[PDB]
Amino acid sequence: PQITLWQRPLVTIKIGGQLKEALLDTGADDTVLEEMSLPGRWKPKMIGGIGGFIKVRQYDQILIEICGHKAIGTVLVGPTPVNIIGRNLLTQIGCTLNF
Amino acid sequence: PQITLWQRPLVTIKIGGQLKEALLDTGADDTVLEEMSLPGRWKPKMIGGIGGFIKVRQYDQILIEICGHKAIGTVLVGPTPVNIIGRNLLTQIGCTLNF
Ligand SMILES: N#Cc1cccc(S(=O)(=O)N2C[C@@H](O)[C@@H](Cc3ccccc3)N(Cc3ccc(O)cc3)C(=O)N2Cc2ccc(O)cc2)c1
Repeated sequence: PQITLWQRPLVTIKIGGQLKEALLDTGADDTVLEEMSLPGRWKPKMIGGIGGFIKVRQYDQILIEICGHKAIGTVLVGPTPVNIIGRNLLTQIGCTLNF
Repeated sequence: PQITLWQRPLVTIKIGGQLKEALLDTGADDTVLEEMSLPGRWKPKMIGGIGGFIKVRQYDQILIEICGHKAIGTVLVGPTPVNIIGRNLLTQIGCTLNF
């Protein structure tokens, strides 16, 4: 679909069989989700945000559906203002910026 | 032009007679740039996300040239680690998300 930016580019995503609202974020290198349960082991990772660096839990090869498009990749879990879909998953769903 | 997301979508903008590199961020409500001087009055604002919050100065009615497109909008100036072009100006250049 084509998404204009007058409002926040929020879409429905599905992970672990659960529907969630998330933000299509082109300025985010990685996908960062609010505290939730994910299977497997996780690795430690640092991501730099507007106010500084934080620790997050990295889960790799996670299945997630973004606005109807299925993807499989790295998902980071930590304190975040909103569920963020970063470039690693936007590329998987073929999302591009246009003007 | 169509911009893919394999890398951060970085463009050159022209503001206040200065050329800067910036990140087109659909996840940012506002345009926030590193410390710089801007004409006119300003009001203090607080913005947050990953890492927390930072205080910035809000300047309204500021002209900016993005990818050759002359847009007018609000610009926040503060200790951000990266120059960010937010939705308030992305809309003015007709930037959309597609997949
Ligand atoms: N909608 C929405 C929304 C609201 C509050 C916070 C948010 S948000 O927290 O994702 N957000 C917008 C993100 O695009 C992103 C912007 C960024 C800041 C510093 C360095 C790199 C990138 N970022 C950090 C980040 C980095 C990597 C990653 O993998 C995920 C996230 C960030 O700090 N934001 C604050 C920010 C708030 C308001 C602005 O005008 C500009 C920036 C989104």
